[PDB]
Amino acid sequence: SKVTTVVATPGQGPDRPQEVSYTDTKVIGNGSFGVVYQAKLCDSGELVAIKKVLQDKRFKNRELQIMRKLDHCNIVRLRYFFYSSGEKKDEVYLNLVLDYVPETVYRVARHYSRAKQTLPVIYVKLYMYQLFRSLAYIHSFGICHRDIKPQNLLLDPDTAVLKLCDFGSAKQLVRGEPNVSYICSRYYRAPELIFGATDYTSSIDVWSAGCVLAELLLGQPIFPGDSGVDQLVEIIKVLGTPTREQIREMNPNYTEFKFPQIKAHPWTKVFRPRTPPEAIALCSRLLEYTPTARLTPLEACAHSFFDELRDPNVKLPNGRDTPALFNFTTQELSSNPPLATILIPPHARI
Amino acid sequence: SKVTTVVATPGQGPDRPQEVSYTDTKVIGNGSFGVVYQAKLCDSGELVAIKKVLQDKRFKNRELQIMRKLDHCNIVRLRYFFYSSGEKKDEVYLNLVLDYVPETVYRVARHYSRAKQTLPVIYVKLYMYQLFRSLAYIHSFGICHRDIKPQNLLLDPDTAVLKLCDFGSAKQLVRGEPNVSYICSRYYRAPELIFGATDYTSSIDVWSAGCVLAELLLGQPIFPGDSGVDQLVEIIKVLGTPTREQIREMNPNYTEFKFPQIKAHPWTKVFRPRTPPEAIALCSRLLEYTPTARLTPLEACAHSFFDELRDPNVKLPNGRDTPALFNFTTQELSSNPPLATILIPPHARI
Ligand SMILES: CN1CCN(S(=O)(=O)c2ccc(-c3cnc(N)c(C(=O)Nc4cccnc4)n3)cc2)CC1
Ligand SMILES: CN1CCN(S(=O)(=O)c2ccc(-c3cnc(N)c(C(=O)Nc4cccnc4)n3)cc2)CC1
Repeated sequence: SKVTTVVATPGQGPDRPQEVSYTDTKVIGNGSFGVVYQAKLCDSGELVAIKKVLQDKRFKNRELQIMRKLDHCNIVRLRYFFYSSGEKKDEVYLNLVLDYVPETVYRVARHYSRAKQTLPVIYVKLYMYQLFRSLAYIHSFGICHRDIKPQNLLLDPDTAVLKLCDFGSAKQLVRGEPNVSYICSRYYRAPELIFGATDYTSSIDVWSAGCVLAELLLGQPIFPGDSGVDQLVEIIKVLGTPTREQIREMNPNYTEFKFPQIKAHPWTKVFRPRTPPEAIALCSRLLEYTPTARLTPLEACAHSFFDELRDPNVKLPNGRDTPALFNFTTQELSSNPPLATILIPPHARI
Repeated sequence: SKVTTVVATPGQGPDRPQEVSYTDTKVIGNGSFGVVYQAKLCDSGELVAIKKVLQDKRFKNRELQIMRKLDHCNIVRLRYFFYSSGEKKDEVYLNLVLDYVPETVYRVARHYSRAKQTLPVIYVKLYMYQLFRSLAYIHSFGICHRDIKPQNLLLDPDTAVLKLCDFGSAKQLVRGEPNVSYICSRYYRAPELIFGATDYTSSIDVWSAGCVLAELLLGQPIFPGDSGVDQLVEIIKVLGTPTREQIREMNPNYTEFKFPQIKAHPWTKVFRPRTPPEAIALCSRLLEYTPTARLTPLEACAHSFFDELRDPNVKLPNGRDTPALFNFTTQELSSNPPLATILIPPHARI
């Protein structure tokens, strides 16, 4: 087809530009950010995604700087980057050449919902564990994704590999530095975000990941609503009314404003009867009002819900082996090095 | 048919309870709030809506107190109210017996977009004018609806009467008193709300009203997005980048956080070519970054876009007369009494 040849800089490593030739340029996404294309590397025959955003003349691209720092099996890799012409004349465009992962947790969960089915629990375990590994990794650099939602979780249906994507909202969170509260998509926003907190931490991603878990288990979003108000009612219905101190922890200025008094609903009454107790236990520990009381991504990987993945004889339903699960680095283990005793099972050590 | 007899207090006037009998109970809606039923009054045959919410007696219902004050032709009337049960031998429900209006702006606008059509501008004029009258009225009492959206705008398809509903988020806004920023539904939220302002005014309803106008004209929401971030990009694309003073006016603490540089897009380039210049002019004056620069509901009623409604020969497409449009009260006119010279046309009710 129509072959495009560009001189791109590799994402990581030495700044040694390379001629990158690609064909079959189709559009796979549009949004506020710009456009995401799919293309085939002429060379390898390999599929890649090209995220084309507009170059802000004032400052360096925040997403590019973040992408460049990262190398994880559960995060979409920045292969190359280059500058181009774009849609608007006399305007500069940044092109991020990324890994292409064919499906999204959103499309997959939606097939199941439409077919009146739930995603088999083994997939919920595989997908969730991989999400927490990606979060453990980025969090270790002080980076918060800030937009964890099923649409941002890519899947390879054959390998059962999950890859986090969209670093457009990602930011390095520094204690004492304030941050915008209007980030994060509806249904997945932590209560602190709803209350307009600007002092929130990376625990917002853990809340969001818990909302993904509960949705994969329920077959629909756990906390829906078209306003913060409706979302808060759904949270209160499940978690009970937040205490004076719980509210103080999220946003302090919001301690006076009153909410309806609903009793702490049992999580066992939330999900269907054949739901594993460990799935429920995980939810309750991820979906906490107090941001400091939520599990960390690395502590969630070590949870009993993921024990099946740590079994030596664990196999995918298609007969294939499970993907990489125990190749933890010192960087990803940094928040709690002693967790490796659980994380890396005896079989992975041999 | 089950006949239910209750002892209910009339919405307005003397607190003199009476026996109200109704039949043909049917659920018309479910939400965070509770349930909305449709029923028929035995003695009149009149269809009514019953909004049933759980009431904790450790406070008086805010919506009920607001409803009881209100009496406007473009607002759903509280006919009666009463207490009953539904779920538990302690659980007490407040029941609000309201006017039943058969359709919604949401459902009407959706027929047209599925049909690849726009709502004829006469209906846009009739529906919008009536919405602004309802807003002029409530605002005169210091009450802000706080949830203006097509689903909360009811229509009678035969009379072309619009009635505002859902006072569940409504609040009397007192200057200096802070308010929650998590009110108002996605697409319709004023930028100040997105920025987490707690010092916002009734001008949030005017922003929301403008979003409804632009949607009725476009055939789709003007500022979509699943996050505040995406919504803000859509606003910036249309209104241009907000100046530091414009940002200061909305929420002051967010003056430091930077946005992409988009040039002020012409409002004429936003809508289809056969859009009336007065419709676009109205939008530009409703959809202002500066809350104090937005038209007031009463000033919007007097805009050139609504002139056709003030014509003595205007008639509905079905051959019927236009509904009540000029029965303004001193209460309704209080924000600007001289506006009545435009508002009440020469031919109006003698
Ligand atoms: C060709 N088809 C298009 C329809 N889909 S989809 O909507 O399920 C889908 C959409 C995007 C991707 C994808 C693949 N690789 C990527 N690397 C990215 C990506 O980085 N996306 C992204 C999106 C928003 C902001 N930033 C980045 N997306 C995969 C499937 C199936 C495939
Ligand atoms: C059988 N159909 C049900 C589907 N619709 S609808 O969705 O278009 C519709 C929904 C609600 C009403 C309605 C009528 N009168 C009311 N008075 C209320 C009302 O007060 N609603 C409300 C909603 C949320 C919170 N508080 C109040 N709603 C009318 C049509 C048409 C008729």
